[PDB]
Amino acid sequence: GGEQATAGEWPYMVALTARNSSHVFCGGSYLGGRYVLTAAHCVDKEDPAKGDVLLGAFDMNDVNTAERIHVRQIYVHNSYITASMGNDIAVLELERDPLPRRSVQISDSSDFNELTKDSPMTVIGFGNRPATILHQVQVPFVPLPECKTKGSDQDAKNNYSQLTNNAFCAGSCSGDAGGPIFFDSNNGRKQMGVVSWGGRANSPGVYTNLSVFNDWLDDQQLGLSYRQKRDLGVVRPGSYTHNLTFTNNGNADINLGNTFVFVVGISRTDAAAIVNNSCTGVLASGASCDVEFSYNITEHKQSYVKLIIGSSTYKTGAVHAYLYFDALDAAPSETVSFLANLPVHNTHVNDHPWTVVGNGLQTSALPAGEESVILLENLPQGRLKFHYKLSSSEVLDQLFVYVNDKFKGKYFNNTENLATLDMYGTNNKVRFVYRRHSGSTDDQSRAILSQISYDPKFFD
Repeated sequence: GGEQATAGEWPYMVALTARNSSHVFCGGSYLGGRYVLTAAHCVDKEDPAKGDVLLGAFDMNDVNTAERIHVRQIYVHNSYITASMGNDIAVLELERDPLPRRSVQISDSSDFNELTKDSPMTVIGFGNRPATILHQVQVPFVPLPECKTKGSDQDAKNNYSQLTNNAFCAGSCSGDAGGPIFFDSNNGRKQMGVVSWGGRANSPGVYTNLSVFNDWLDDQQLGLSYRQKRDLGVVRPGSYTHNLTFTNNGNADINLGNTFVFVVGISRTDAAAIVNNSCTGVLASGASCDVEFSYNITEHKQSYVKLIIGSSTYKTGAVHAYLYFDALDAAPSETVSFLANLPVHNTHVNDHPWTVVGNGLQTSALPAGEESVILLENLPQGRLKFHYKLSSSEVLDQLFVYVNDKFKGKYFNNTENLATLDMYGTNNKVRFVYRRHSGSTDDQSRAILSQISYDPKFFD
């Protein structure tokens, strides 16, 4: 019961696209001014200039009728880790003012409480994550305690059972990820949620609970403009500086108090400090300031330099900023030679490196509680094939494989077999992480990869 929508019914629909391209990757909504609301999982750590917005998206074969605007910055909730854990919310600051256009009204707690079991709600979208023309479909509200019991296998049941009140559920296509869900509150139409995760039976949609983010949402729209998340990718351990510019694109003063900067982790040798800060006090409409910091990365890990600046003007009390990094050393020549039959851009390793032993790449001797890491950075789409062999008396000594930061395989101690990973996607990263567990008592715990190949086709 998905009906095509009529132009004009939802002028605040937004579609997200790669810059100047006409292919929708996520949905969204217009909050007014220069701001669009979407899901964090749609945009987290992306370069904003890579993206466009189509306001009033309707027909994707006539995108002239929508207004294309470049994105200037992305703001993601400071608690967001993944869609299942919640806080799946983000705001995009557009480069310029849109043509006058109606904006969505955001739900507040009192509106949310009107919701009861089977209250109909409306979802709109093109069905991304399909339809060239916008559809709308009605769905029933499902209370969190019931939603939490959904699923028939570990993966879903675990995802559903871990839900919190930063999210809510409605009974199940049509919406895009990041897209809006509405309820007619008698106080009028309100956007209640954002499509976050989840024709399967008993698998309701999960949506970000916007009634619990009104303060964060208002803060983001005050107009402070800066690059909140920058991913540096792979970095060598060493000493660096970085500069961040803040601009007030709002109409009112924004007060900025004290400042913290630090590398996230437990290392005592990692460090960060302010080297220059012109943003203290009161930043004024149209004005800019800068924060420069030094940072020292010594532990090989995937972390981020965090900056926090307090603000009395902000209801949530502070401004967050991030510089993500994956600290690893370059694979030496022997290893690059070993992998030369792959079309890989770059190979990297941690401090307990995989190195060539005989016909195989093998984990370095590693202490309990540590891991041996190798990263294959920038492979084209296709399949990676390999043989693996793990040997440890400890059952929690295991090999974990990620493709583009998504977990894709686990391999158990004392087992050997051929495996294949599909790398969909234009540009791919494959990370091998052998974890010797905290309690592992086998000092010989190891893994070996051999027969490693790239196949550009996906069968046979």
